[PDB]
Amino acid sequence: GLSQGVEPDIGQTYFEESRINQD
Repeated sequence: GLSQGVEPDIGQTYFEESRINQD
């Protein structure tokens, strides 16, 4: 994994989940 998610992958992160934001 690469970012925050449901499914932990390697290291400490999960998926590269599509976290698009503004505010």
